[PDB]
Amino acid sequence: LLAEAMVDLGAIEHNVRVLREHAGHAQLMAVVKADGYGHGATRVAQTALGAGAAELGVATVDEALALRADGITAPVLAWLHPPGIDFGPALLADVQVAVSSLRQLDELLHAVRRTGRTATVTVKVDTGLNRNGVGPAQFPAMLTALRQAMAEDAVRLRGLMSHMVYADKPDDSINDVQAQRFTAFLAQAREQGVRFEVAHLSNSSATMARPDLTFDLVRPGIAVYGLSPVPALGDMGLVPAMTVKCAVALVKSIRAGEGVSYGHTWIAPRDTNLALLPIGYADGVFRSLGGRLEVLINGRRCPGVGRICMNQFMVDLGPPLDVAEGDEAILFGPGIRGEPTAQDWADLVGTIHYEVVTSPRGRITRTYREA
Amino acid sequence: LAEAMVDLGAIEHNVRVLREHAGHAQLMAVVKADGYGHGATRVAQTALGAGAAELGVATVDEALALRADGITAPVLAWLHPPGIDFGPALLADVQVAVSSLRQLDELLHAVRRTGRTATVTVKVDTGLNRNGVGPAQFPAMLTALRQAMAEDAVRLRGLMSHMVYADKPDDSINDVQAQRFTAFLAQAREQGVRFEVAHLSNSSATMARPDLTFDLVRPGIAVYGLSPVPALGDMGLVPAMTVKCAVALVKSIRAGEGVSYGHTWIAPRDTNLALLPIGYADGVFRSLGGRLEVLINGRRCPGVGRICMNQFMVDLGPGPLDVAEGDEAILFGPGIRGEPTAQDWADLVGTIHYEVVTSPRGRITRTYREA
Ligand SMILES: Cc1ncc(COP(=O)(O)O)c(/C=[NH+]/[C@@H]2CONC2=O)c1O
Ligand SMILES: Cc1ncc(COP(=O)(O)O)c(C[NH2+]c2conc2O)c1O
Ligand SMILES: [Ca+2]
Ligand SMILES: [Cl-]
Ligand SMILES: [Cl-]
Repeated sequence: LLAEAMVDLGAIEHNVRVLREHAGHAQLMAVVKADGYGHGATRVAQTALGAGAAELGVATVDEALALRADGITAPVLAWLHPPGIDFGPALLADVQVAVSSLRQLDELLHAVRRTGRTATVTVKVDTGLNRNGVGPAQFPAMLTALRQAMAEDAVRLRGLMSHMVYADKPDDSINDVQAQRFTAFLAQAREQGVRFEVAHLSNSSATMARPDLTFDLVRPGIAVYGLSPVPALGDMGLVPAMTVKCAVALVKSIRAGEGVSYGHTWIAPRDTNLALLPIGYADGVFRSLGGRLEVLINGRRCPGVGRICMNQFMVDLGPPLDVAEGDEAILFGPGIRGEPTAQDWADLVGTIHYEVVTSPRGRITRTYREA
Repeated sequence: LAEAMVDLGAIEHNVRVLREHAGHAQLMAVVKADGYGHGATRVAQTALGAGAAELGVATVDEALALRADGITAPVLAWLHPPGIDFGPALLADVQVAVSSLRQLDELLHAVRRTGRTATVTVKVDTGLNRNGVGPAQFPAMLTALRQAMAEDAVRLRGLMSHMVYADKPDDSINDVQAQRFTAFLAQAREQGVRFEVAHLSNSSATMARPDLTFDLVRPGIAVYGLSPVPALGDMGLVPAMTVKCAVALVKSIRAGEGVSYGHTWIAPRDTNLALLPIGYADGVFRSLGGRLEVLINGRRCPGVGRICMNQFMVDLGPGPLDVAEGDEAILFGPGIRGEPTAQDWADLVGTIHYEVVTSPRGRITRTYREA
């Protein structure tokens, strides 16, 4: 293969088991939206469920229907629904639906009537993120409509959910504030005669660093893939599951003073050897990594030199060579063999590892190492 | 949810513009990287129908996909990993550009196994120093090619090279590369080796340095309507890709309320927001957060707060609400309606429109407007 994103499913399993320890008695909902954060929703889902995950979480019904079509029968919740969505197929596929407005519930209820299928409903309430979540003023009317729907067996009231404002800052008081708001929302449900089976607020960071804020379920995403939910604390006993690597497509000598890639942005101070790596920014190698990233080849860090092109870039191998055409170069991974990490790319680019692992594509073929 | 709508009428227009600038020269439309994100097969079909004579791609794999999709026009591939079996290319009538003596031997080995004449182009280094045959090795290559031609093992179709900095067309390096390219043609003429065609020109050279046009031009970026010399304006081209999405939610917020992760934006005034259900896993670069604008019903609306994995918020302002759920937000396009361009994104995060248009993916479904 020209290049591959190898997902280690034994790393996934290990990370799920680590997360279950932090979750204690709370059930684990593994978040596999965005094609398993670029790792493959179905294969990751299967591994996580086998490692103790109780439920799966995705953004869209389409993501849940994809898992169902691959044979997944475990519970799946979807919480982002565009205007015009037909909830019918979700109901027929035993997909759980989180509603974030009265309009969305009314749309779900029309789908229940059309399909004859009771909806397993979760309500997504806003505790601070201010995105798609029922606002505090609208929550009582939401409870009222849910109770009436429940009283006619049109819905099963499964969940109350919300999402944390900080994905990596557990010490910030907004975490405590959101957990208090969530508790007051649960008290509002009580005064309106409504009980949810379960309530959940916690992402990877809250699960691992704020276990005092854990409700009935936890919803880890980033930590399942092994990426630290609080990078300032280290790897947190997790193992990043994705290793991006590619073959050395060409070894080229150059003389001191010669330029490389478009605009000749880098000149050779000494006679040396370069390796052409046949992936580039169309494959998810951020162009802004040019002249900053390093790759690991046969145990040594080799710096990128010159601009990253659409499907290739060059690294400096130095001046006799221990690298051959066809040898493997590691761009990032868990860091076990001394290679860069997804967090290293995030630091160089000014982003987060979430964006790094959803980047590889095109020439970078996704592959799996079994547990 | 969202789409990258490719206007094939724009493609047709751009190909016509490029043929006008190419004058007598035929056009090889460059459709690598799945048509720079616009769809290699659909763009190739359209470009051929507007008078492109040939197609260019990086890999044989890319060429074989075009062939599998029913493309019968000539296709040239110019980036091959070491140890490739050129058999499949030869059987599928894929032209092969060789960039080293070793690669030519790989090709002639495949000619011997298959019994099919190779239609060969020689890719020569005139200063890019990426791949390409150097002047030191070119005389030996000509001697070998003359011997393969004699036995009909190769048809000597093309000589090619690639410009280092043609988007700075006044730079002398362009003249220098063309003179080196001429020296290669001269070296072949004096050694009694004749190529059917020679081509040096990318989009920039084609549009801005017609004095450097040989027998063919090889435009990629301009076929997609993206300016090959941004500083000169649109150069009479029309960007073919419009990235747009449905407004998923409209909501009011109060002054002092934070939005999105980390509350990195605090509302300075009561205002209305729109939730746009695409994010960095869909190619909306996270670094655009708080910098980009979208167009909704003729008005520019700034992004506010962090861009999330699959959604971000825009500020509709406190004026009369003129946006509804279900309305269309344009992220970038040609600019005909006042929307931002791909170049605008490139300016904002410090890249080039090439990378912008190879980014949209995920929830951003590729769609086509017929000519
Ligand atoms: C409702 C809900 N519950 C749990 C998770 C999982 O959160 P993480 O454990 O931090 O991966 C997410 C994911 N949110 C993505 C991550 O990137 N930006 C986002 O908007 C989520 O929307
Ligand atoms: C041999 C050859 N010939 C023509 C074109 C067309 O280049 P353009 O007209 O600028 O789109 C390209 C593509 N040059 C690149 C731009 O970004 N990454 C690249 O590798 C090419 O490699
Ligand atoms: Ca409308
Ligand atoms: Cl390439
Ligand atoms: Cl989302």
